[PDB]
Amino acid sequence: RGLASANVDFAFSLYKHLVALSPKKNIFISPVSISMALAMLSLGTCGHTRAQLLQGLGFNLTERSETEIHQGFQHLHQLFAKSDTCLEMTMGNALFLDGSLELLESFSADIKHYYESEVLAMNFQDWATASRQINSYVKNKTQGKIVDLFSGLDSPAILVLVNYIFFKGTWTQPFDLASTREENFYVDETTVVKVPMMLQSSTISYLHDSELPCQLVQMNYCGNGTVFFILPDKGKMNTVIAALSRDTINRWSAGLTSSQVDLYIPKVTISGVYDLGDVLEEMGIADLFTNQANFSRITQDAQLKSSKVVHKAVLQLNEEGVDTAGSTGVTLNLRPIILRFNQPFIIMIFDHFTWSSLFLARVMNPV
Repeated sequence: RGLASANVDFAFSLYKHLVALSPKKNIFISPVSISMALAMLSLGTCGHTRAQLLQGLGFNLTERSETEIHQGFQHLHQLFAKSDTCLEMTMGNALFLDGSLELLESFSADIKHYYESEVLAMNFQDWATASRQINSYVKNKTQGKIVDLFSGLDSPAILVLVNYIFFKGTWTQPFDLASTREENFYVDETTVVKVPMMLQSSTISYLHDSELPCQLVQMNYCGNGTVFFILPDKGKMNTVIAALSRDTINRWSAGLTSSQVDLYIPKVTISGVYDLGDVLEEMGIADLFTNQANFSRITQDAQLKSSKVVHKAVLQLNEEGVDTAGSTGVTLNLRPIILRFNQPFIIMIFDHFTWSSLFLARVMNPV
C-alpha cells in the first residue's frame, strides 16, 4: 500500500494497455505526469465520477482518504522541485481558465496548496490563440522538447489542466563516445536496421531474472535517478511486459548485483503522442467524459465534463546521459558477461528516493 505502490500499479497498467493497442510502435510515456494531472483533476470531481477516477488511478478510498492522496502528490512535486543541482529538473502544474468560469474557492485553494498549480487566464472564444498560448507555455517549460500539445482543430475548451515534466541528467557511468559504433538492430523477423551502439566494459548492476525470461541492468544518473534496461529473451517481450508489477521491481532491486559486463546499448531517440481517452476507458476511467460527469467541486454555476486527455513524451538517450520531457493536458467543456540490446527492449526511469515511475519505454526501434 501507499502512494508509491499505487502509482507504480497505474504506470504498469497503462503501459500494458498502450502496448496492446500499438503492437509495433515505440511506446514512450510519463506515468507520473499522467497520474499527477488526473489526481489534480479529481479535486474538481464528486460522486461516481470521483470514485471511479481515483480507483482507476490505483487508490483505495477505503483504507486511505482523498486528503492523504493529495498530500502524497504534494510531497512528490515538492521533492522534484528540490532536485540535486547535478540534475536539472522541472515538474509543475497549470490551469488555464476562461473568463466565463469562476472556480469555487475551495478548489482554487486545493490545486494551489497541493499541486502548486498556476492559474492563468485565457480567452476560449479564440481557441486558435488559446491553444497556441497553452502550447507555448508547455514548450517553454520543457525547453522546446514538447511542442504542439494541442491543435487548433481540437474541440475548444473553457478550462485546460496541464502537467509538465522535464529533466536532463548525466550517467554516473557514462559510455565512451569513442567506443560507439554502428551495429545491427533486429526490429523483427524481417526487419534489421543500422543503429549507433554505445559500449562500455564496467562493473554493472546486473540480473538474469530467474522468474521472468529476461536480463536487465540498472544504470544510475546523478540526482538519485535510476534507469532499468530490460532485455526480454527472444520472443518473450509480451510475456515480460504482461507480468510487470510492483513486486517485480522489488525483486529486481533485491536481485541486482555488481558484475563485469560488456554492455551494448544503442542511442535512443524516441517519442510518444497519445489521445488517452480510449485507453483510460479500457482501464475503467470513463464517467468523466460523459454527459453525467460530476465536476461540481470546480463550480456549481455550470456542469462540466472532460473532452480530451492528451499526452506527449520525448526521450533522448546517449553516451553522456538522459534528456527527457513529457506533458499531460486535460480539456473540459460544458456538459565478462556480454549484454547486447540489439532487439526490442524496455526502459524504466525511476526516481530512487520516491520510486516514482517518471518514464516508461518500449523500444521497437531506437532510431
